[PDB]
Amino acid sequence: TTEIHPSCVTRQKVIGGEVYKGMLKEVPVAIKTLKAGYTEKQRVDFLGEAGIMGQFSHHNIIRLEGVISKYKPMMIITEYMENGALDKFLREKDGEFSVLQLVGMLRGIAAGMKYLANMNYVHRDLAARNILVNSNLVCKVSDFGLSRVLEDDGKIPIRWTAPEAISYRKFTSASDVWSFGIVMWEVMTYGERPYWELSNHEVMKAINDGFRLPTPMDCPSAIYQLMMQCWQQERARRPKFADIVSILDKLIRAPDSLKTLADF
Ligand SMILES: CNc1ncc2cc(-c3ccccc3Cl)c(=O)n(CCCCN)c2n1
Repeated sequence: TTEIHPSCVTRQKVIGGEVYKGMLKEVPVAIKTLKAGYTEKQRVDFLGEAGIMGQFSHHNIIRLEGVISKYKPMMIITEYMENGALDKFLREKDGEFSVLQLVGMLRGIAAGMKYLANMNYVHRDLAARNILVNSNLVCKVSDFGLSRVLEDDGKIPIRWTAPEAISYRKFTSASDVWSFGIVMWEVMTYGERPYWELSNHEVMKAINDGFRLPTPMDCPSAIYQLMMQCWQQERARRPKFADIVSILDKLIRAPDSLKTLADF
């Protein structure tokens, strides 16, 4: 990773230690800090996130500019994503995009996830809140935090998580595909919360009994079919990210295919 001198960085506004929007000398950056008195585990986890991010070079994965590790407070410096987190963005822009735009967002996310999977990285916490959006509507996977625990067992939420990951702690790229299907539903609904007010136990019971999320309004049939396949109980029946990228690319290149809507 690039070691950046603190004099080349100015923090301007808190946007999330803390996360700041700032400038790198100028280019806008996001800046995550670690506070004094951090433990050995905290340090390994913090610098670990940067270490992971530094091993990746892909359009749909947040870019690391560098780290401040020689000086305190320590910092991770990334590209700045002008539209922020995808979940909040969708909810504040409800109805404002074309179906083609929404599908193109999903293709980007899927391409990033295919790259992570092929680089032997299991995300475990894929959700729209962990995707960032730039001023070209490019969606990039973020959140490579090392220390994550499943809710009731950062907390990884049950209702984005595959059955096998919940039931026996088996997290793989196939569990990330399940999560991706939930992200598909988040995007096509402009940030609706999956399963609404069902409790975690009600969601798990529903899933195990064969229920799945219903079609979004105005959702292309092909898109609903794809998210449904991501939620197969049997991992081997789920598409790989390779398959998802291939299918989304075909739909985008023949965009009339998206005019055929699933019954709402
Ligand atoms: C608002 N635009 C914006 N742009 C870029 C980033 C980058 C980071 C980040 C991520 C990992 C390591 C280090 C960093 Cl700095 C970050 O935490 N936020 C805050 C929101 C994240 C929500 N999920 C970002 N926000």
